[PDB]
Amino acid sequence: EPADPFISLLMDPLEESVGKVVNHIAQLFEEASKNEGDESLVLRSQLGYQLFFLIVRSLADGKREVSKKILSGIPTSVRAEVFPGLQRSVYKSAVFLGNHIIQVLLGEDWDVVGVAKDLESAWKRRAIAELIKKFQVSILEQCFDKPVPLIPQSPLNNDAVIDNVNKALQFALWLTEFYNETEALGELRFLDSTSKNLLVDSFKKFTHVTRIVESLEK
Amino acid sequence: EPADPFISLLMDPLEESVGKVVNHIAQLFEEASKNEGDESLVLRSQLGYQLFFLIVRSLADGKREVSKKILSGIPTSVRAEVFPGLQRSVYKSAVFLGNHIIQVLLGEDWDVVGVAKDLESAWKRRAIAELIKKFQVSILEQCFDKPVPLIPQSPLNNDAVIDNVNKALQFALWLTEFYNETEALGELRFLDSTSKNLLVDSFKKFTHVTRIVESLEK
Repeated sequence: EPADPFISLLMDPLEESVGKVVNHIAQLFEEASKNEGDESLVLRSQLGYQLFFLIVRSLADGKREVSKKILSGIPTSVRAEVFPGLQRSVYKSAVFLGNHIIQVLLGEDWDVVGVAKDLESAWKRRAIAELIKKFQVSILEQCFDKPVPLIPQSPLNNDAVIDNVNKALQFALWLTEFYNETEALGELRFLDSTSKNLLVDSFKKFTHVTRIVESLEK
Repeated sequence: EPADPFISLLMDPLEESVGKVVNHIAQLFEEASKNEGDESLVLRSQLGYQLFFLIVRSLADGKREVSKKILSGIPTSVRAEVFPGLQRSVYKSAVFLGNHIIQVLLGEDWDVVGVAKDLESAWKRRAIAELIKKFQVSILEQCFDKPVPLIPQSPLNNDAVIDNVNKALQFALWLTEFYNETEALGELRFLDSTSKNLLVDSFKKFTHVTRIVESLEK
């Protein structure tokens, strides 16, 4: 049920609604940059995290190409701050990897999309990790002062959804930061249920697979 | 024993040597930015991480004010990328907190230095966390293609030192990201030895203390 602009636009996601929200956040960001310098920048932090909230939202509802459309609707000046440095270059792989892991937890070829080649680079790895991190704390913290469901029309299951997505992004971070060591294995104690079998089933159809199947048995 | 410029400058730290190294990294970064655009930026990633390596080095040898001097010897254009957004504003608190935890693990008033007020802000928290993260993976990854000791004149104990400092920064990250919950407690399984008692002894002299002493007993 609508009443305000932004809150009504924050409901169901499509190219239209999502695009509107993005542009209109980019406005706050824009005139922030046009006037109040560093203070404005401090605002731009939270604003960017709202953008990341939109991205994660696009990841959870199975709308990955929309997550890719997020980057297009953002001014380059804004993009320079929100995705600083190498982050803007590996954004595609971050979105792809995140979407893959998230959808796996919920229940394309990596070399073709260019994810593997990005994982070969340690710096691109770290950038991807930064982005996935941002994805995580974008739904962890209160981007909006008014609580808005990560998935529209699912208010009661909001904390469940958020916890799940968070754990998914956590395992993605594990993948990036540990691209079967003992120390690496100690960081898998976070898992709850169903996840391991989902890894098995997903990587069965898809040498990352090898490394993970090796890690699990240890 | 010296032979090259950079490698010889990468030895013992003082205002002179450290300053030289910083300026000279800032040169590579500079002419990178002056020509090869995005590729240059990709270089600027690793370069910035070398800068962070210098910062961590300044944290480990008990030279915190030098870590603060790092920021001064860096061009603003470079600073915009290396410390993007709110990171440049909370850099002081990141350096301070990191130094505190590191020196505690090895064996000033927080409200006065402004750390507590920064921890009150979730976005400043996240920024600090990003910086500490960068500190961690700056010593985790090979910033220089030639291995250079984190602490000069300590080559054999290099991996020991690195592991220790890494764990310190890890606990700092725990402090930032969990500013006595069950889920929060599960993230304390990383501890090895001596650390808990160091927390006790350090916070005994120093309501963060309260929250930690509460967490430990649970």
